Amino acid sequence: SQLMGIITRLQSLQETAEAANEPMQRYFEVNGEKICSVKYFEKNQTFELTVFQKGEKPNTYPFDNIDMVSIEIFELLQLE
Amino acid sequence: SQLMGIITRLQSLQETAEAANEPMQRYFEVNGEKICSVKYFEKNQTFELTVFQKGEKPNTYPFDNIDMVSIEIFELLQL
Repeated sequence: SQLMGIITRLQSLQETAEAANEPMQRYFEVNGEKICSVKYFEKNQTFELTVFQKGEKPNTYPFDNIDMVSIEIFELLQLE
Repeated sequence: SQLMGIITRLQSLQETAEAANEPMQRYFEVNGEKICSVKYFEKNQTFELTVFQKGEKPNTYPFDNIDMVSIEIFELLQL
């Protein structure tokens, strides 16, 4: 399912960030368009979600739980 | 599992490719030795696998499916 796929990607995202010992990020797009990007800071075990809006400065939201950031991303992609 | 790791690396290979509208590449190894290499073509939707053979030109093989190539890579590493 889509949700399964988002969680996997976020797990490998943190996994890759811990090894590189530096923040890492990726985008989630729907139909070729960037809807949001997530950055993992191993300065804890938190995710920072950035939500794009045309002509507007993007908004960021912190999350310390992978399941909760995944849900937010999912609902965000659902509204397309 | 080892296979899952190959899949997710390729998933991001493909995805970061469509983050700047340009191809992307990656190596897969066993004990520091490069076994094969992969490149993805966004404006194409294909994965190109390059397999290495000492003292010879490498063979490239196209794939339009991430699962197909992930499998091909896994079996190459298993050897």
